[PDB]
Amino acid sequence: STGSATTTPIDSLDDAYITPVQIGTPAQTLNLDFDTGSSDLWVFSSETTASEVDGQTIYTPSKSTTAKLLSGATWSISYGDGSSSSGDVYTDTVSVGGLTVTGQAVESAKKVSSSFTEDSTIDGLLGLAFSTLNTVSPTQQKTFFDNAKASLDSPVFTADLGYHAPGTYNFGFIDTTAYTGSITYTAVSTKQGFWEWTSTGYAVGSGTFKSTSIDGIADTGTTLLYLPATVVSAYWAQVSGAKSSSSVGGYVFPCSATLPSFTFGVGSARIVIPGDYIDFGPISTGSSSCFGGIQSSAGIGINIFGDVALKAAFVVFNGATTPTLGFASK
Ligand SMILES: O=C(CCNCc1ccccc1)Nc1scc(-c2ccccc2)c1C(=O)NCc1ccccc1
Repeated sequence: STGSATTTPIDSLDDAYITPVQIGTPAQTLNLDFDTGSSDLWVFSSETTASEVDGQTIYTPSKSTTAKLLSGATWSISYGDGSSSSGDVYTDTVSVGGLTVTGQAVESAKKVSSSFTEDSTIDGLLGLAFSTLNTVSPTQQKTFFDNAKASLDSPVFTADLGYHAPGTYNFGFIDTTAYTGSITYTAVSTKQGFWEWTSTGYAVGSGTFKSTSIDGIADTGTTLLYLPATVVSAYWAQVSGAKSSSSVGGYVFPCSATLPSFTFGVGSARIVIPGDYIDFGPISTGSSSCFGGIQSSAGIGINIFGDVALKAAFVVFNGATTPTLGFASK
């Protein structure tokens, strides 16, 4: 089997991407944020504290003839950015782009943090990291991909995120029309539960490429590119007037600037992030200070190849017995 679904930016800045997911019988379609940096499939629901729902579409398990309470199971997750959610668990039928899994754990939120409430466009998350990170207790559950994998034509999924435009998540096949050149594969460590890999270096604009190992995660659920402070300083030094603002929480730059590109290495291959991808717009409405899309990972403990990087590539998440990651230009 295979599946193929369009993923759509939630706003004009590509802050996140939502993908429609069918849950239950008859189907209830929710728009979920596919997150290769976490491993829980959770949704706003008929159980979510009413004051914490503001415009989201909810899953109502009592209206699904295939829903079953997973007795005694609870979940609770904290994200790297401080947001959180928690609740109880059903199993139900879940379909993405024509690919169906029966008995998928659907984590129903009883509580969500304010950042989730405040984003009416995201109805929940669909985790695509390794199932070792799943938070369901006392019996840890599998991701959608892990449940689907044996049925897929090939044990892979691909992320093809657009810049200011829709893109695609495919399951079970590689669309050879969706990228240029060849796909370069690179080793993955699953030790921390992530799609963790090592970039071979970087360049800023038309500058010379610096060979250096940068260990980080391929994370579709993180907006920005978080890299070591040395790399990030070298980037922003090429933008007149850019500075790190402790009050804003990262590098800002004049909105009148034209940003240089940023290149990262994948083995001997190179992925170029155009400068425009690195502009996240005014820090507040009407300001002429704009927020940068490349930020330091120094406070985080891990480098993160988030959407800013991934949307410059066609990315293969290869879930073979020894997982690997592939990147192609597009
Ligand atoms: O990049 C983001 C925000 C993603 N949503 C963007 C958005 C912006 C405006 C409006 C609506 C949505 N957070 C970061 S920054 C760094 C991390 C992180 C990830 C893993 C480990 C450590 C830190 C994260 C992070 O925790 N990402 C997972 C996540 C996914 C969705 C919601 C909440 C957390």
